[PDB]
This record gives sequence, C-alpha cells and structure tokens, in this order.
Amino acid sequence: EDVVIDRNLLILGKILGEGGSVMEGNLKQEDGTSLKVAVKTMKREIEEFLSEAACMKDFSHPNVIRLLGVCIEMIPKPMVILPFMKYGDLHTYLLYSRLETGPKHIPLQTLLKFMVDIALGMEYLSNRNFLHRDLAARNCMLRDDMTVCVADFGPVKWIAIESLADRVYTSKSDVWAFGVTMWEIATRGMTPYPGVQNHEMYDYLLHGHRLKQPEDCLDELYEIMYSCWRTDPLDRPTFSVLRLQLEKLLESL
Ligand SMILES: NC(=O)Nc1cc(-c2cccc(F)c2)sc1C(=O)N[C@H]1CCCNC1
Ligand SMILES: [Cl-]
Ligand SMILES: [Cl-]
Ligand SMILES: [Cl-]
Ligand SMILES: [Cl-]
Ligand SMILES: [Cl-]
Repeated sequence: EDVVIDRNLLILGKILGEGGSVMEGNLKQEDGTSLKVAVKTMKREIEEFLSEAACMKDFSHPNVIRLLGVCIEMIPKPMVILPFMKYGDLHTYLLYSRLETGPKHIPLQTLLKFMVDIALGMEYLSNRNFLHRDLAARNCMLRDDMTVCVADFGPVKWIAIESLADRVYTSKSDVWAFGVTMWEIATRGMTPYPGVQNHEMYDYLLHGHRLKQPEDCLDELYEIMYSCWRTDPLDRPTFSVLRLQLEKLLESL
C-alpha cells in the first residue's frame, strides 16, 4: 500500500515507553530531510493490520495523532510510525505538574482546554464510526504547542458498565472512558475510584456508585463528566454534544 514505509528510511533509538515498546526514531522523508518519530512495535494477520493502518493514515485532525505509516522488519514484526512528542503522555504531565521541578501548576482553564482538545479528537473519530476502546489520559499525547491529541488506538476502571457485563462496545462506551479521563485531568492524575479494587468495580458500578466530584472541580464540570456514566449508554451525550458543553464552559471564565 502507500502506508508501508521502507525499513531503510528509519533509524531506531532509545525506548521511550511501554505500549510491546515505543522508541525514539529518525524518518528519512521524500524531501531529503529527517523527521523525529516515535516507533511503536505491535503484538496474513498483517494484511488486516496494514489495512487498518491504511485506514487510520487518512485521519486528519489537530486533536488526533497522525499515523505517518508502518515498517515491517523481518518472522515479520510491524512498527507504527508517529510524530515524536517531547512533552509525552498527558497523565505523566499532570503528575509532573504537582512537583516544583516539573511544569507550573496547571490552571483550571488549561485543564478544560485539554478536555476540549480530546472531545474534538473523539468527535472527529466518532463521526467516521471509529471506536477508540482505550481512552485514558495515559493515551493522550501533548504536541509541542501544548494541544492534546488522542493516540494508542488499536484497564477495568475505564471500562463502561455495559462493556464489563456483555462484552459490548459502542462510541457511548468511549464517552464513558472520556468522563473518567475528564476526572483523571480534574484530579491531576489520581487513579479512578480510590479505596476500590479492580475486582470490586463491576459490583460498585452495578449498585449505582460513580467517580466522586473532585475538590477543585466546578459543579457544571462535574455534571458534564457525570453524564458520561449514566447507566443506559443511550442516555449519555455524544462527543459532539460534550465538545460544545466543554467549549461553552471554557468560554465563561
Ligand atoms: N508519539 C510519541 O512521541 N510517543 C511517546 C513519546 C514519549 C516520550 C516523549 C518524550 C520523553 C519521554 F520520556 C517519552 S512517550 C510516548 C508514548 O507513545 N507513550 C505511550 C506509552 C503507552 C501508553 N500511552 C503513552
Ligand atoms: Cl535502525
Ligand atoms: Cl514534560
Ligand atoms: Cl457516587
Ligand atoms: Cl471515586
Ligand atoms: Cl460526589
């Protein structure tokens, strides 16, 4: 396909993360310049892979990570090629922000803009009937301009009650993972459901218990993230409704 990149245009560097592993890289480009890339390994069957990557490579949105292509080193081991992001994942960034060494205290207006950015990304993927299935702040990347894009597309405390039960997954389960992500950002990196263990989570949710309003968090913001966890998927808003709720709340500060 036009998605496959020659292994010779790619030089692999140091390991950055674990998701097999994700590496630093140089991509040699059509214009003779080299581009900083992240290279992530993957766990025939590769035809369905290449075909999915070919599909994702057509994505174009500031708040979705570009898939620049795929390499196959040879047993074939394929590798997803992505623009390198020195600011790393959101979750780590939030934790670092609570240290004096790390980034400055993040004001709420900036925390809401992270949420708007993810909403915009998920709005765009949702429209093309693409399901993420692993939305969480650890899988949102920060670009050099500090804009957030959604990533690592294709964790029980992010799985929506209907997906825990029936092994069903719709865009509305993605909306559930989005509210948990909104909570991770409002809490600046707390694990969801403190004092509840992974095995207790289905029964905790089944008895109607939800993520608790964070201490900083605005009531209006907590109403938006609470709407993402309504029992019936059909009663949850769409990403397009959510994006505009958040855009409108951000406008009023
Ligand atoms: N694209 C890019 O630069 N990637 C990328 C870059 C990372 C990174 C960038 C600068 C410093 C550093 F320590 C890590 S980490 C990472 C990545 O893809 N992490 C994944 C691990 C699996 C779960 N979600 C985050
Ligand atoms: Cl290499
Ligand atoms: Cl950083
Ligand atoms: Cl509750
Ligand atoms: Cl909680
Ligand atoms: Cl509460």
